[PDB]
Amino acid sequence: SSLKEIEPNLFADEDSPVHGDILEFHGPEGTGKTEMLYHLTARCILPKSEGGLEVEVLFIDTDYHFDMLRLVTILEHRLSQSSEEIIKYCLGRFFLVYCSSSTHLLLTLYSLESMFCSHPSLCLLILDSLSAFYWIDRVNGGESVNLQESTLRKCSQCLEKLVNDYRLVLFATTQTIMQIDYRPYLCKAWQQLVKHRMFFSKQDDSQSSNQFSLVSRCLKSNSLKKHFFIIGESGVEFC
DNA sequence: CCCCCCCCTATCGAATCCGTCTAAAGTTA
Ligand SMILES: Nc1ncnc2c1ncn2[C@@H]1O[C@H](COP(=O)(O)OP(=O)(O)OP(=O)(O)O)[C@@H](O)[C@H]1O
Ligand SMILES: [Mg+2]
Repeated sequence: SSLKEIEPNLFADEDSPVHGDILEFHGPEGTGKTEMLYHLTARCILPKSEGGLEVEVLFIDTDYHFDMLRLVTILEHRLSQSSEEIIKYCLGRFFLVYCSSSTHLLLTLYSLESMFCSHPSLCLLILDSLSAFYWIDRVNGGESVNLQESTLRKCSQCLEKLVNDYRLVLFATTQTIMQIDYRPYLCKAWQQLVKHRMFFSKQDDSQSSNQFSLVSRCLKSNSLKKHFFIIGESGVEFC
């Protein structure tokens, strides 16, 4: 479970067997966060023979924007030899969970622990749009700051406990609402829990309609990394 | 920190010539 093999391109020099890492994605609409997650799942789900890793992955769906036809098309167009049996065998490992509210999210977080401890093979976790319910619970609590964000703080505590308990690697998805620009609006604790930021940007022109820019910083070094990549029907490819 | 629009005005400035018609009246050995 070394970070050099996971993504040597985005992660320049952070290679070590990870005891736990938190990654989050930030970007406006239609930039490619979901496509990047699809590429990561494709590279993490295939058999070891076809450049895969053969390790478990769990996907929490909150935006309700997960598309399975796109995922199966990406997996079919990624590998070399394609068949129904092998694709079924590969997709027998993907895990998907649905949520509807912050309280329901916390209940699902707590409930997952049974299967989670029953499976030591689980090593990678995916969460998307943890700020989907930001406005709802910000308005429910009124002016009382403590009244709002409280369930989100409890959820962050539970996630941190799990990830530092059973050595997970986590990728998160955020949203751009207000205003290298960045204006945080979540709880302070989860802001501290982050390790790197993946700022997502998109170029307007049709020539660069497939090329996008990524900026990453390290909390302990404040070093900037730039990356250009091209999207495709077969998945995501780099420059 | 959040999300959407407004409106007409005012006159100026002169040029360029053509084309002819109609005859009448005798005088002094
Ligand atoms: N087959 C394809 N070939 C090339 N580009 C594609 C293909 N399918 C989708 N795309 C591109 O992928 C881009 C990313 O779309 P997507 O909805 O996954 O973005 P996202 O930023 O992850 O999502 P969101 O806007 O919901 O935050 C789209 O702008 C689209 O142009
Ligand atoms: Mg998306």
